Amino acid sequence: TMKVIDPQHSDKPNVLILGSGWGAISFLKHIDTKKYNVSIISPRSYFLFTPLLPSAPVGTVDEKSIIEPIVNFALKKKGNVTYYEAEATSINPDRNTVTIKSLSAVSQLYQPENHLGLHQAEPAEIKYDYLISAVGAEPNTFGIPGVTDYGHFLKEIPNSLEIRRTFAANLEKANLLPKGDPERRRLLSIVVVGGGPTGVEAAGELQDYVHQDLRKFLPALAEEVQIHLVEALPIVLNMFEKKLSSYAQSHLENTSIKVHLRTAVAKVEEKQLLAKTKHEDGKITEETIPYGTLIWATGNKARPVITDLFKKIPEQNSSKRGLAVNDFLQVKGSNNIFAIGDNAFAGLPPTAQVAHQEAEYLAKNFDKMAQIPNFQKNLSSRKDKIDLLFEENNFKPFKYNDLGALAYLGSERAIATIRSGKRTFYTGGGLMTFYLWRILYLSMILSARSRLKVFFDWIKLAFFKRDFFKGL
Amino acid sequence: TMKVIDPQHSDKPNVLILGSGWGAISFLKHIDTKKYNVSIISPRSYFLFTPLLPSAPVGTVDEKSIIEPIVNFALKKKGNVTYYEAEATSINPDRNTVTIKSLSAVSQLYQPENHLGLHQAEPAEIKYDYLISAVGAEPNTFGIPGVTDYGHFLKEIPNSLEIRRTFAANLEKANLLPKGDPERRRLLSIVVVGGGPTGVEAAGELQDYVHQDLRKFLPALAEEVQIHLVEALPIVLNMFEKKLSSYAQSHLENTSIKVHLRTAVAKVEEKQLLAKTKHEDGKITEETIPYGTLIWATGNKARPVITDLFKKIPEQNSSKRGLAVNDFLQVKGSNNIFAIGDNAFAGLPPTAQVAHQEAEYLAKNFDKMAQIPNFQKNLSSRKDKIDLLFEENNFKPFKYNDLGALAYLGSERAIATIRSGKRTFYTGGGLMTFYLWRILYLSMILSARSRLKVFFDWIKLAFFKRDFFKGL
Ligand SMILES: Cc1cc2nc3c(=O)[nH]c(=O)nc-3n(C[C@H](O)[C@H](O)[C@H](O)COP(=O)(O)OP(=O)(O)OC[C@H]3O[C@@H](n4cnc5c(N)ncnc54)[C@H](O)[C@@H]3O)c2cc1C
Ligand SMILES: Cc1cc2nc3c(=O)[nH]c(=O)nc-3n(C[C@H](O)[C@H](O)[C@H](O)COP(=O)(O)OP(=O)(O)OC[C@H]3O[C@@H](n4cnc5c(N)ncnc54)[C@H](O)[C@@H]3O)c2cc1C
Ligand SMILES: NC(=O)C1=CN([C@@H]2O[C@H](COP(=O)(O)OP(=O)(O)OC[C@H]3O[C@@H](n4cnc5c(N)ncnc54)[C@H](O)[C@@H]3O)[C@@H](O)[C@H]2O)C=CC1
Ligand SMILES: NC(=O)C1=CN([C@@H]2O[C@H](COP(=O)(O)OP(=O)(O)OC[C@H]3O[C@@H](n4cnc5c(N)ncnc54)[C@H](O)[C@@H]3O)[C@@H](O)[C@H]2O)C=CC1
Ligand SMILES: [Mg+2]
Ligand SMILES: [Mg+2]
Ligand SMILES: [Mg+2]
Ligand SMILES: [Mg+2]
Ligand SMILES: [Mg+2]
Ligand SMILES: [Mg+2]
Repeated sequence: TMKVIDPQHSDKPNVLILGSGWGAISFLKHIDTKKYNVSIISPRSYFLFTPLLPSAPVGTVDEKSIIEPIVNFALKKKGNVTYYEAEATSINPDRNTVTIKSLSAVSQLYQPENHLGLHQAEPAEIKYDYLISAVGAEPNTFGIPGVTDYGHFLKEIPNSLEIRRTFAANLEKANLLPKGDPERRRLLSIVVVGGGPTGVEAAGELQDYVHQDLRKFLPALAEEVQIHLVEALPIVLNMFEKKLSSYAQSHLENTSIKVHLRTAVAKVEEKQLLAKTKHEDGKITEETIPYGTLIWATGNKARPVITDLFKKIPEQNSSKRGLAVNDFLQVKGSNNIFAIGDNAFAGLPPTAQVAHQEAEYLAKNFDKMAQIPNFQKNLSSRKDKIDLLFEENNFKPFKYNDLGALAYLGSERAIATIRSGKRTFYTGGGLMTFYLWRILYLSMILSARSRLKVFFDWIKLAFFKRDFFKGL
Repeated sequence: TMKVIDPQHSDKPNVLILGSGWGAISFLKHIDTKKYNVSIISPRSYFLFTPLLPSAPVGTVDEKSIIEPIVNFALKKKGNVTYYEAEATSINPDRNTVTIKSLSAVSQLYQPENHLGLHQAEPAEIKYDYLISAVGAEPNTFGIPGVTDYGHFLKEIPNSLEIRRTFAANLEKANLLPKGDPERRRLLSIVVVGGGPTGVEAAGELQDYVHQDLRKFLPALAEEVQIHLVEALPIVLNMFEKKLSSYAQSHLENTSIKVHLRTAVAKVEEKQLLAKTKHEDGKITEETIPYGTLIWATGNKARPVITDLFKKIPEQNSSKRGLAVNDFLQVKGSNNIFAIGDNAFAGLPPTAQVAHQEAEYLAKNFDKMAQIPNFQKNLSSRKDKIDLLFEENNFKPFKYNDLGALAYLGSERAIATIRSGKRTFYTGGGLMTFYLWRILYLSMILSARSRLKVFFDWIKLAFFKRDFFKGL
C-alpha cells in the first residue's frame, strides 16, 4: 500500500540527503556524483543564506537575493541528482528507508529519467544505502505561553514576510491615531526577545529602517517607535568578548533601542507581554509591556522526525538536543546514517560555520570510502562494521576550526572576531568593521547569483530607500 | 454620520487626484504645489510601470522593480501633498466631494499635520475645489462565461503573482505524470487570449522562460509546453503596419507559439475552453482547447465609480467607454472635474502615452489658471464659467502627438515605430530593435529607483536564470 522508491540500475551507492540548508547544500557541493547517486529530500526548494535573514524584513536585502534554488547547485554536478520536494516524516533505520509526505514535486536532473509513479500528497518511502540527515532544528518557545500565537519567529523566509506585514499594518493604524494616544504608542512598539546576534541584528535592522527611511516621510511617527531588546542573561552577544558586548550594548542604546538585560519574557498575550527582571541582588521585578510586533529569537530545539528517531535507536534514547554521532559524524547505533548541522549534537555550537565544516569533512570521507571496496560491501553484510572500517583505515576524526563570529548592530556598525586555530587576526568593532562584515558575508554566500543580488541590493541602498511593501 | 474632510486653513485651491497610475502620477510630477494643495486617493500605494508588467510573471524583471511608492514622488514636491490609501466609490459633483471606502492609511507629507480623525474602513467624503479623475479602466470579459473564475487578467501586480503561481503549480504536477499523458499535456499548455501587444509580449515572455530557463533543467518538460495566442482579428498587433504584424507572427510561430487568428474564445471552463474560427469564406469551425493556464488580455471597460458618474451628470448619460471631456480635458457638464487617461474618452487610443501627455498638458493649464484670479473665483460663484474662462483666455486645446509604439516578441526580437508629427524616425523589427526597446523603456520609467532596478534585473539576466518562485 506504501510505494517504495529503490533505484538499482546503478552499482553506485544511493546517497540520500535530508534538507536543503547549510549542511545539506555544502555536502551536495562537495559529494562526488560520479561515485554516488545523490537524492535530496526537502520541503524547501531553495537554500537560505541565514546570516542575512535579519536584514530581509525591512528590505535591506530582498528575500529573493538571499536564497538560491537547489536545482542551481544540482546542475553543477556531473552525475545524477534527484530532488524530492517533500518533508521527511519518518526515518526507518532497519529497512534503510525514509518516509516522505506533502510531496509537491520531483525533479530528476538526468536525461533518461525513470518514471517513479509518484503522486502529490501520496506518501512514499525512499530507500538509501547512505543517509545524510541535515534537517536542522526548529524554534524553541521554552513553553512560554502565547509566543507561537502572538509572536513571530525569525527562522525562514515566510517569517520575514510575516514580520513586515505586521509592522507595516501597525504603522498604518498608528498614523491614523492622534499623537500621544497610548494605542498609537503600542502599535509603534517592537519587542525582540533574545540578545544573541539574531535578535540584535533584527533590532538593529528595524531601527535602521525607522531612522533612515520612515523618518524621511513620516518623521513624527518614526520618532515615536520604540524597539525593545529583551535578554535573560546579564549581557548581549555572550559568545563575544565582554568588551565587544559592552560596545554593542552602548551602541544599541545610542540608536534608541531599549535593552532589557537580566530580563525574561514569562508570558505573552495578544497585545502585551510580561517581562521579569532578576536583579544582581536576587530581587525580582515585573513589567507589563504593550507591544505591536513581537519577534522571538531564543534558539532552537530538535524536530519531531529526529526525536522520533531517538526512540528507534537504543544508543540514542538519551539524546535530547540532537542526534549523537561519533568522531566520523556517523549516527551512534547506526551503520549507514550520518548527521551534520543543528540536527546532530557533539558539543559544538549550532552554527552555519560548524554545519559547513562538517559537510565538507563528510564529503571528503565519502571520496575515500569510494576507494575502499569494503565500505560498499558492509551494506550487504548483516554485521555493521562501518565504524570499525573508519578506524581501521585511519580516517581522521572531524576537527572543528572556529573561524570567529560577526554581528551587525545597526547604523553602520558591526563587531567581528576573525580566528583560525589559536591565532586571532581581527577582533574589534566600528565603522570599518561594518564594511568588513559586508565583504565577509558576500564571500560566504554559496552562489554567484545570490552574491550578485545582495551586492546589487546594497548598491541601491546607497542611493534609495529600502523597499517596504506590505504585500510583496 | 458621514465625516467630511475640508481643508480651509489655506487660500490655495484644493486639488484632488483620483488614482496612482500614468495619469495621476504624471500630473502629480508637474502640478505646482506652491500654488495648490494636492491630495491623492488611490487603493494602490505605488505607481505601476505597466509596459514591463508582461515581463514580471516569469521574473524577466521582478515585481518590485517596476513599481514606485507614491510617497517617493510626493516627497519631491515643495508644498503639501496628502495621500489617502483608499478607493473612491462615489464622485459627488454637486457637493464637490469624493466618497472613499476601504481606507487603510493616510499620509500627510508636511510637518504640522492636522489630525483628520479618520478610522480604517470608516467611510468618508473628501472635499475638493478641483477634481482630477484618473482611475483608469478595468479588464473586459465581454460577458464570455468563465473568464473571471478560471483565467487570469494581466493588469496589476497581483495578476503577475497569480499567473506565476498557477504555471509553477502546473509544472510540478505535470512533471510527476508520465510523458504522453494527456493530462500532463494539458497542464503544460497556456492560452493567451488577445493578440494586442499585451497578449503578444506575455506569450513571448513565457516562451522565453520555457526555452531559456526551464529547458536547462527539465528539457523534456519544456519541450512539451505549448503556448497558444488566440486573436479574433485576422492579424496580430493591428495597430502596427501589416508588414510588422507579419514579421511578428512568423517570429512567434518560429519560437513554437501556436497563433490562432480569426478566432474568438466563446466560452471558458475550468480545464478547457471553446474557440471559434470564422474563416475568410464565412465558414465557422470550432475547437475545444484543454488548458492549464489561461491569460486574458482583451482590453478594458469603464469602472463602476465612473459609470455611476455618467448618470449623475446629464451631459454624460450617453457616455459608454469613459467620461466625455472638452478641448481642455474638462468633464462635460461639470465646472471643476477634469478627466485624463483611460477613464476619459476623446477618440484617442487608451495608452500610457496619451495619459502622460494629457497629464502634462493639464498641469500646465493649472499653472496658467493660477495667474488668472478669476478661475479661483468661479468656484465661489454659482454660475459655471470655467469652460468659458478657457476660451476667453485663449488656452490652447489639448493636442495629442503620437510618438509611435513598441512590442517585444520573445527571443530578443521587438518591433518599433518611433514618430513625431508626420515624421517617422524609425520603423522596423529585429535584434537591434529589441535593444532599442530596452533603452526606450528604461527612458520612460518615471523614477530613478525603478530605472536602476530594472537595469539590474536585465544585467542579472545576462548571467543567470530568471527567478521563478511559486510563493515569492
Ligand atoms: C536568522 C539566523 C541567522 C544566523 N546567522 C548565522 C551566522 O551569522 N553565522 C553562523 O555561523 N550561523 C548562523 N545561523 C545559524 C545557522 O543558520 C544554522 O546553524 C544552520 O542553518 C545549521 O545548518 P543546518 O543544515 O543544520 O540547518 P538549516 O541550514 O536550517 O537547513 C535545514 C534544512 O532542512 C530542511 N528541513 C526541515 N525539516 C525537514 C524535514 N522534515 N524533511 C526534510 N528536510 C527538512 C529545511 O527546510 C532546511 O532546508 C543563523 C541562523 C538564523 C536563524
Ligand atoms: C500589461 C500592460 C502593458 C501596457 N503597455 C503599454 C505600452 O507599452 N505603451 C503604452 O502606451 N500603454 C501601455 N499600456 C496601457 C497603459 O498602461 C494605460 O493606458 C494607462 O494605464 C492609462 O493610464 P491611467 O492613469 O488612466 O490608468 P492607470 O495607469 O491604470 O491608473 C489607474 C489608477 O487608478 C487607481 N484606481 C483604480 N480604481 C480606483 C478607485 N476607485 N479610486 C481611486 N483610484 C483607483 C489604480 O490603482 C491605478 O493607480 C499597457 C497596459 C497594460 C495593462
Ligand atoms: N545570528 C548569528 O550570527 C548566529 C545565530 N545563531 C543562532 O543562535 C542559536 C544558538 O544560540 P542560542 O543560545 O540557542 O540562541 P541565541 O544565541 O540566538 O540566543 C538566545 C538568547 O535568548 C535569551 N532568552 C532565552 N529565553 C528568553 C526569555 N524567555 N526571555 C528573554 N530572553 C530569553 C537567552 O539568554 C539567549 O542568550 C542557533 O539556533 C542559531 O540559529 C547561531 C550562530 C550565529
Ligand atoms: N502592451 C502595449 O503596448 C499596450 C497595450 N494597451 C492595451 O490595449 C487595450 C486597448 O486595446 P484593445 O483593442 O481594447 O485591446 P488590445 O489592444 O490589448 O488587444 C485585444 C485584442 O483581443 C481580441 N479579442 C477580444 N475579444 C476576444 C475573444 N473573445 N476571443 C479572442 N480574441 C479577442 C481583439 O480582437 C483585440 O484585438 C488597453 O486596455 C491597454 O491596456 C494599450 C497600449 C499599449
Ligand atoms: Mg539505516
Ligand atoms: Mg505566525
Ligand atoms: Mg501583533
Ligand atoms: Mg484650501
Ligand atoms: Mg481572474
Ligand atoms: Mg513548444
